Amino acid sequence: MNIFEMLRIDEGLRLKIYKDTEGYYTIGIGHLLTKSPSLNAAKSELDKAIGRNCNGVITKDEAEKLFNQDVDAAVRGILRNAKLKPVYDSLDAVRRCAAINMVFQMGETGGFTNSLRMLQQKRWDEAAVNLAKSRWYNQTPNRAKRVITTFRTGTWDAYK
Ligand SMILES: C=CCCc1ccccc1
Repeated sequence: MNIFEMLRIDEGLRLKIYKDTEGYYTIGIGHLLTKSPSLNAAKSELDKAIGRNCNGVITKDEAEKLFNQDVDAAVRGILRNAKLKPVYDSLDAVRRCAAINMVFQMGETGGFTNSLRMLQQKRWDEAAVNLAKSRWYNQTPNRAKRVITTFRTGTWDAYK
C-alpha cells in the first residue's frame, strides 16, 4: 500500500464528469473541476486540464495522469506550508500517506491546528479523537474513519 492505492480506494474512478459529495463537478480519481454550478464551466476546466476537447469524458490513462499531478500538488502544498511541513516530516511513511490524503481531499488551507500538534507529539489516540470532531468526519465518516485509523495505528489495517 502507498498513497496512490489509498486514494484510489477512497476516490474511485469515473471517466465521465460526476458530482462529488459536496455537489461539485469532478472527474477521474477525484479530480475537482470547478465549484461553479455550470456544467459548461466544468467542461472548459476539463478540456484545459487534458489539452483536448473531451466532451466531459476522459480515458483511464488521462485519469491516472491527472491523479499523479494531483497527488504531487498535495505533497507540494504540504512541503510549502510552514505549519504542515514540520508535522509531515515528523511522521513515518504510512502516516504521511494519511496526511497527503487529507490535503488531497480538503486542500492545504482546508482549522486542524490542535490535531497537527497532537500528531507531531505522537499522541495518536488523542489526535484520532480530535480529528473526528470535524465537519470532515461528520460529512464523510467512512473515509475519515479510514484516514484516522491510519493516523492512529500507523498501519494499513483500515484499507486491507
Ligand atoms: C491531520 C491534519 C491535517 C493533515 C496533515 C497532517 C500532518 C501533516 C500534514 C498534513
